[PDB]
Amino acid sequence: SINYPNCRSWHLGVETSNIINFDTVPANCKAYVEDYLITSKQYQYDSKTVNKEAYFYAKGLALKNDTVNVWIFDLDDTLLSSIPYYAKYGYGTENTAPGAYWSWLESGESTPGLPETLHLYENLLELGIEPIIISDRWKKLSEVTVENLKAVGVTKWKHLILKPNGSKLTQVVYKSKVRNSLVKKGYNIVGNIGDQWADLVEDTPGRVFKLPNPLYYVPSL
Amino acid sequence: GLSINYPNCRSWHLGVETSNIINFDTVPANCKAYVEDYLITSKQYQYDSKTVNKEAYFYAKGLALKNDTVNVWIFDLDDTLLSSIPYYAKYGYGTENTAPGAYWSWLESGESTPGLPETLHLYENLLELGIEPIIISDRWKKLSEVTVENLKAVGVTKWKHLILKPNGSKLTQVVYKSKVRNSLVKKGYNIVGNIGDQWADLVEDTPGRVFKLPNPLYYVPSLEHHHH
Ligand SMILES: [Mg+2]
Ligand SMILES: [Mg+2]
Repeated sequence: SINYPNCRSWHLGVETSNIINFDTVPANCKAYVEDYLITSKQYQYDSKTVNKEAYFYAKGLALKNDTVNVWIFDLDDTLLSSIPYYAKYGYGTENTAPGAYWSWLESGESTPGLPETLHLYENLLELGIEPIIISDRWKKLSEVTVENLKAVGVTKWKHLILKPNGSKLTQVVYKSKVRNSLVKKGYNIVGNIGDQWADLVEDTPGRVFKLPNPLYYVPSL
Repeated sequence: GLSINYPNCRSWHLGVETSNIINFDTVPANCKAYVEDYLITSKQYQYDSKTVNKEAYFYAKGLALKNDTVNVWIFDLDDTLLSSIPYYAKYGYGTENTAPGAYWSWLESGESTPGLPETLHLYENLLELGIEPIIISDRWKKLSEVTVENLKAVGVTKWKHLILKPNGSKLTQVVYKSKVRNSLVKKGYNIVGNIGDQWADLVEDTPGRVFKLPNPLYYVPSLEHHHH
């Protein structure tokens, strides 16, 4: 229905949540997305600036020794990249069947790490902030997820939380349930990083950081 | 005072638009060329603004609005309907410190702020849908006459209310705007949309979908709306 004559303008719209609920990347934006994500290195530069901002904030906090100080991480497209998968399917311009990405993950296919986020993850551990990784992947994918994290140098976390098999919950509601259970256990959430605004609903404490993602959209509240 | 290093200006700008970067004091000195290029040379500002106003309009078109309900859309003024660019172009495009009051003094003298045509198109289209615009501005009341003149000059005339800030008020912009919006709710108005160039304009403590216009020039402190 809406034409997006300028692909950079569309992309800013999606990053700011001015444009929501897109099922696919606009066809005319395929080359922009590929060039953004790979050739131009703008995705890398954008990612580095976000992670650096998170770190400068994190290293200014006065952490108390008597509480569990935590930082929430998303997994897909925050720590691990789905780019090799999307690259085969037209960088988000094509429809993909639900469950297909998961099947791909089950096939022995590893995902590359996102090194700017991995640097942040390592920095937070050094500051004594405890990462909690919350993922919408089904619990059946636990072993393959742990293997992939190990392959990118992530082996320590306070919790790695996956979604109950065949859960009926939307991603936004499931992640809100998890964060609220964390608060309830007395954890002090100081920050939250993810590539979807759905990951970053401000219903629990901590500063939020939105990693770029032009490939796809997860509905929010 | 404390500098912060941003070797990629575009990454910096995306950070400020998303609110990953907040409360910057001035534009990074190395990003002067970028901002001038973004706002004027490249026309990217225009294309970005067009996209935002277009989504807003297609959203508004899709609402089922009752005739008997006062259905309103909130507009910001500066860098939403009227542009501060001619002022900032004098001061390194946000890279230099400007005394507080300096901008208001510049407006008071009757300096022109050009219209932002993409927002003006949205404003006109909303009137056609029977949605009544309300303009909420942090400009002091004493700027009411120059404000009305600059609005008339760019083709804006029918608003339900034009609300300026009490002279000398000690409220922050975010708090003042929230108090105004909340009073509109109490009046029984139905806010269906809200558009502005600062997150401070767009706190979701009152109803309506929010749309954030681009602005690399400055940052207005904001507050997060606690969800349940
Ligand atoms: Mg993700
Ligand atoms: Mg403004």
